[PDB]
Amino acid sequence: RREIKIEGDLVLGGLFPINECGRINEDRGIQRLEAMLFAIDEINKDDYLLPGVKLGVHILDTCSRDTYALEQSLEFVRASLTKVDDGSYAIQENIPLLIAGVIGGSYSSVSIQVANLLRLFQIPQISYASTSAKLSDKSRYDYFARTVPPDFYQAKAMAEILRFFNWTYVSTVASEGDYGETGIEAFEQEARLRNICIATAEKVGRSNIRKSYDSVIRELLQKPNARVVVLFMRSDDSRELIAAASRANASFTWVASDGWGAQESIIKGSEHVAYGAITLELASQPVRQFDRYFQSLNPYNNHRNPWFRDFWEQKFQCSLQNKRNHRRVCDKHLAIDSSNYEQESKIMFVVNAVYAMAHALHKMQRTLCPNTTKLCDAMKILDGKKLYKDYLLKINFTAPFNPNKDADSIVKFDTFGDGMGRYNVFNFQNVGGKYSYLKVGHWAETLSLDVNSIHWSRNSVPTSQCSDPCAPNEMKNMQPGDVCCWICIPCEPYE
Amino acid sequence: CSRDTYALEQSLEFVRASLTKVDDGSYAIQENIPLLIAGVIGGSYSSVSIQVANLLRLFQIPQISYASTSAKLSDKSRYDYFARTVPPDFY
Ligand SMILES: *[C@@H]1O[C@H](CO)[C@@H](O[C@@H]2O[C@H](CO)[C@@H](O)[C@H](O)[C@H]2NC(C)=O)[C@H](O)[C@H]1NC(C)=O
Repeated sequence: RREIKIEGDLVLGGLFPINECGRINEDRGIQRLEAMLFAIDEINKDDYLLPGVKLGVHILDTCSRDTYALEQSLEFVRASLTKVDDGSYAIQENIPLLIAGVIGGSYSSVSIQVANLLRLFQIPQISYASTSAKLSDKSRYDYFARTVPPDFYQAKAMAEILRFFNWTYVSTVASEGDYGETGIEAFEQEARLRNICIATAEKVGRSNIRKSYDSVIRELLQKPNARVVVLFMRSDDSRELIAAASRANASFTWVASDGWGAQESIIKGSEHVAYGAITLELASQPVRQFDRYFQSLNPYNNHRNPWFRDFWEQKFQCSLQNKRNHRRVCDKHLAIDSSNYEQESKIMFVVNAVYAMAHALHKMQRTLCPNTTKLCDAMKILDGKKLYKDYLLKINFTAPFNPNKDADSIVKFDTFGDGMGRYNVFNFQNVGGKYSYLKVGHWAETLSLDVNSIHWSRNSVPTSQCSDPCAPNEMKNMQPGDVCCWICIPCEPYE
Repeated sequence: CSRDTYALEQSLEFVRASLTKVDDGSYAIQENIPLLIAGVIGGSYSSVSIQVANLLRLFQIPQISYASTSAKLSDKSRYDYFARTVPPDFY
């Protein structure tokens, strides 16, 4: 098992989808991990926020799998269990560092398992990308918080997106799991609220053979009238479904979600099959300081990561001197600046999370041990319950880069420990052949799309809507075998 | 102690064996090695049974109550590995 363990006065837990158990995640995982460690270094180098407290880290692979993430969550937990616990001469083995607070994120299912295992140890947990509405509940997940808004706000944004184009008749597909099911249920409720019908609902499983996805594709083609499919999937399932839909001679205008996000590697090599896609993302503002820090990184100056070598040899497809015969050997001048490095949108969220935790600790330090800037007897024992309930949940500090224009500088949690609901909408339009996303609008509660800048798939507004609003006042509506939508029959003038 | 927190600590005492094997002394590290529990009989007060069931769910260790009649434990979602020879409370 590969880990990161940097010791200090206090240590934060690190949960990321570094691997996909499979292959290394290139954007979601490693950029977020580097950002977290960068913020940790900034904390351990500054002088106004925990100056005398050196903040360490313990970061572990999740593989986007419940059982595996649970095993490294148990690795986090071992520290509190070993406290009550001998040896003939000296028994060290591994010394599990006492985690002050776990910055645990990635998908919703992993975060829910981590919250379940950490609630029993009253260890605070801050997420950065998990957005399931289930985690808003405090009955089972009281000690869970996150700087991202819950799922049902995103579902409401999706329903508004649908009703802006009058897409009354749409299909939808979600990933079989807690996140996909919960979010798609919320979005379907919003759709029935806005009188926006649905065609089909399909589930593919968090991990499945390439038999479910093509069946879902055939189901989506079983209703040609519905040119719009609402996709609410996790990132890996989105990748698999896009690959499957490209396998068949098919295309659509995919209404995507946060799991799709502004991700490029998900659609890698498959621009056409998802060209008119509409994707929502939790709006943010990237950090230039992290940009320069991350670009300054090299495998020679980065021994802090067990994966950075494999990350480099995957992203650039060139092997180091380890083998030198698989594909190629990296030149000595390889870099990141001009290369295809678009830092993930959800980086600053990650960073904010850590700082929130840091500030909480700072406030707790200013309360438990205000006489000195030390981890004295009052503070050397972590009061996770009190830390979470009195410092974490109530944290009101300006954004780390309020010098940059940010009306939403205040990181203010709701009563349930969630962030502001403020989203960006993207379409995968063409710019230069190797085209990418760019912002087509923003949303707080009222849409701000721009139809002109959409540049749709079939060079035209998708008319995924079914026949017409039947207007029974002049022609009544009937559903012979078409339960979804209606067909009009001109009512008699004498009836 | 008919308490959630104290029974939770002894539940940890149950649990602080699984993480031991996966975890190197100078000569030996063995004072009182806890044993992995094939199955836990834990019951009486409902809150205690719920907390112990939450802890055991993460370890697929079956837990059988003997008196906790709470219908909340009837929920097999978060109390999957739970069982009880006592009927639920709605009766
Ligand atoms: C969605 O449907 C509504 C009405 O059902 C459209 O609203 C009208 O559209 C006509 C042209 O089709 C305009 O002349 C009117 O100004 C609109 N009136 C009202 C009260 O809305 C709406 O345009 C449709 N949205 C899109 C993108 O086509």
